[PDB]
This record gives sequence, structure tokens and C-alpha cells, in this order.
Amino acid sequence: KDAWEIPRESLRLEVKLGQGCFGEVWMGTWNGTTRVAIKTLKPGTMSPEAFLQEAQVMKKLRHEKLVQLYAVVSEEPIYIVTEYMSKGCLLDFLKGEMGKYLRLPQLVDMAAQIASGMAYVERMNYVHRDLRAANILVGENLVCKVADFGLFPIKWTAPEAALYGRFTIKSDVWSFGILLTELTTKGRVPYPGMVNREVLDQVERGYRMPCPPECPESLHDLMCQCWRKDPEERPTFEYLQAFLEDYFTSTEPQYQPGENL
Ligand SMILES: CC(C)(C)c1cc(NC(=O)Nc2ccccc2)n(-c2cccc(N)c2)n1
Ligand SMILES: CC(C)(C)c1cc(NC(=O)Nc2ccccc2)n(-c2cccc(N)c2)n1
Repeated sequence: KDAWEIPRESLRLEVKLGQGCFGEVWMGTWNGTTRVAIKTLKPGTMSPEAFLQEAQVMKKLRHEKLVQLYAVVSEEPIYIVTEYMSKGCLLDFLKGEMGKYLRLPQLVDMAAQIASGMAYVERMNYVHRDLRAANILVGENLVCKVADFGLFPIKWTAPEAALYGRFTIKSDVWSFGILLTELTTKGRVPYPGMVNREVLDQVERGYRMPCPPECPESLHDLMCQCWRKDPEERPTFEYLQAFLEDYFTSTEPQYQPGENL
């Protein structure tokens, strides 16, 4: 019964963006004037409280690289209202029409922003648990924001988290290393050709994805640093953030555009 509550008629659900078993997300209009994302609860498929656990967690987390909760409707039909991201999934953005044109300079910049959102998460002592391109939202002028659609994603999960449930900001960092992979193969599923079991067995015995085609060793190496066996050997988001922002001067300042990267 908060100050996030809004009269219902002040929402116009226009285009359907996704459907799950728990509800739907629509694009729409709030207060006649402003573009929004509207999460839905399909009644009966979970409690009112356990659906509004999302809004409570987003209420304590504000930053320009995290998707912002705007408003809620706290009685059936229930709604969670966020800012609108005109480009959708980073994943879909990488794979579709805008893929051909992305270059390492754009992809590293997208990466820096995720890093920046995740550095906020680091500082608030929170853990994402599902960092991967599917959970990053893209906006105009390539803005990227950390989000969560709510969905096991083993190809992206640090092994101590997949096996023992030791989920931390450092198992998040490993996922980041995986995300760096989707940014640089424009969206391709990591560990191509391998099923989950093949992955677990192999990363466990030290296998790590090679340098993607046309991507500098110095970024592949940043990947490898994220994928160190021991969780505490992995770098922070603050470090990852500063390494990515600075990349084209400090690390690869002799970078020349190629055919894909
Ligand atoms: C949680 C459910 C309702 C199942 C869902 C919602 C969406 N998609 C979105 O919410 N997209 C979106 C949300 C806000 C701004 C722009 C796009 N998807 C969806 C559809 C297609 C691809 C992806 N990655 C995600 N799935
Ligand atoms: C990255 C942080 C800011 C920590 C976050 C953001 C969200 N929620 C969303 O991304 N919600 C959302 C995403 C796309 C479209 C509509 C709503 N969550 C979140 C919190 C609790 C439950 C769920 N499912 C999702 N967490």
C-alpha cells in the first residue's frame, strides 16, 4: 500500500512483448504521456506477495545501468511498471538486423555499461545469479541496462554455483565473462556443440572457450581472468568496469576495424 501505486486507467497496454506461465509483459503508456514496460500476473500461478517480491527488490536498487521500477498496481489485476527499453533483449539485438554493424568499439562499450550496472550491484552487496545477454535490455543510442525476466542456465553459471550453490558477486563475474562471449560472437550460444553435461565435466578439468574469431587476445584474456577456478582470483566489477571504459587507449589503442569485429 505504497507511494508507487497508480490509478489503473492511467495505463494503456498496447503491444505484447512476451508471455510466460506466470504472466505477460506489455509495452504501453502511463499517464497518457509516457512509454512503459508492464509486467503481468496470471492469477493463481503464484501468490500476490511472491509476485510483488520483484517490486520490493527493485525498490532498493536504483542506478542508471539497472532497469528502473516506475510503479505498481497492488491488487488484481496486479502490475509491475518499469521504464521502457525500445530495443529489447541484448541477445535478440545481437542476433538480428543490428548484428551485422556492431563492432568491437560498440560491443566493448555495451560491456562497460553492464559492468557499471554490476559494479553498483557489487557495492550494494547483492548478487544477480543470472547475468547473461538475455537479461540485458537495450535502449536508444546503444544504452544497456541490467534486468531480470525471472527464469537452469548452466552454460553461464560459475561451477561452484552450479554444483554447490555458492552464488556470489564472483559467480556473477564468471557469468560476465560468458556474456563477453555473446557480445563478441554476436549472440551465439557459448560452448557451441556441447550439451550441459559435456560443459560441466570439461570446465571442471580446466577447459575454457578459445579466443573468438577476430577478437583481441587482451579481451579473451579478460574472459579467462573472469573464469579462474578459484572464485576469489576473479576481478571485481569496478576493475572490469575501468578496464572496459579505458580499453581503447590503455590496452588495444592500435585496434583497426576488421570484417566482423
Ligand atoms: C517474462 C515473459 C513475460 C515470459 C517475457 C517478456 C519478454 N520480453 C520482454 O519483457 N521484453 C521487453 C521488456 C521491456 C522493454 C522491452 C522489451 N520475454 C521475452 C521474449 C523474447 C525474448 C526474450 N529474451 C524475452 N519474455
Ligand atoms: C537487476 C535487478 C535490478 C536486481 C532486477 C530487476 C528485476 N526485474 C526486472 O528486470 N523486471 C522486469 C524486466 C523486464 C520487463 C519487466 C520487468 N529484478 C527482479 C527482482 C526480483 C524478481 C525478478 N523476477 C526480477 N531484479
